[PDB]
Amino acid sequence: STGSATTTPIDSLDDAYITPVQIGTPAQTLNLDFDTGSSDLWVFSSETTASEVDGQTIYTPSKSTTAKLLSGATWSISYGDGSSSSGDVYTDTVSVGGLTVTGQAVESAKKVSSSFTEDSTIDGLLGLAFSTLNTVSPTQQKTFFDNAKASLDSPVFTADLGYHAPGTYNFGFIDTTAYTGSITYTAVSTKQGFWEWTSTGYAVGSGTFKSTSIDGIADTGTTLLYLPATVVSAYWAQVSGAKSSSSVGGYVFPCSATLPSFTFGVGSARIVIPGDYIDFGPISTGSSSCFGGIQSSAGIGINIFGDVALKAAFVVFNGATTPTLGFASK
Repeated sequence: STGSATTTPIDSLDDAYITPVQIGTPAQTLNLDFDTGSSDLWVFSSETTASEVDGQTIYTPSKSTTAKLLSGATWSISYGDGSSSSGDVYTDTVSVGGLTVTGQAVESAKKVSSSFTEDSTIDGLLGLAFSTLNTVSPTQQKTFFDNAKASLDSPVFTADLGYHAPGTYNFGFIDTTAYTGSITYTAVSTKQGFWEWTSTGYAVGSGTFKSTSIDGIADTGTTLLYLPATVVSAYWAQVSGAKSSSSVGGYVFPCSATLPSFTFGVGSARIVIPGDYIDFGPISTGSSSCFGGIQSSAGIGINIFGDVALKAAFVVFNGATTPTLGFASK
């Protein structure tokens, strides 16, 4: 089996992407944030504290003939941006782009933090990291990908995120028309539960590539590219007027500046992030100061290849016995 679904930016900055997911019988379609940096599938629901629901589409398990309450099970998650949610747990039929998993754990939010409430466009998350990170208690549950794996033509899914445009999540096959040149594959460590790998280095604009190991995770659920302070300083030093602002919380630059590209290494191959991808617009409405898309990971505790990086590539998440990541230009 396979599935193919279009993923769409939630706003003009590509702050996140949403993908339609069918839940229950008859189907209830919710727009979920596919997140390769977490492993919970959770949704706004009929159980969510009413005062914490503001425009989102909710899952109503009582209207689904296939919903089953997982007795006594609870979940609670915190994300790196300080967001959180929690609730109880159903299993139900879940389909993504034609691919159906029966008995998928669908985590129903009883509580969500304000950042989720205030974002009307995201109806929940669908985690695609390794199931070891799943927060259901007393017994951890499997991700959509884990459940689907054995049925898939090939045990893989791919992320093809768009720059200010829709893109695609495919399950079970590699679309050889979706990228240029070849895919370079690189080893993954699953020890922390993430799609963790080691980039082979970086370049700034037309500068010579610096060969250096950069451990990090491929995380579709993080907007920006977070890298060591040395690397990030080297990048912004090439942008006239750029500075790190503690007030704003990162590197800012004059909105009129020309941004250089940023290159990261995958084995002997290279992915080039165009300068335009690194512009996240005015720091506040009407400002001539713009917020940078490459920021320091210092304080996060891990480097994160988020959407700014991944949208410059066709990315294979290879879930074979020994997992790997593949990257191609496009």
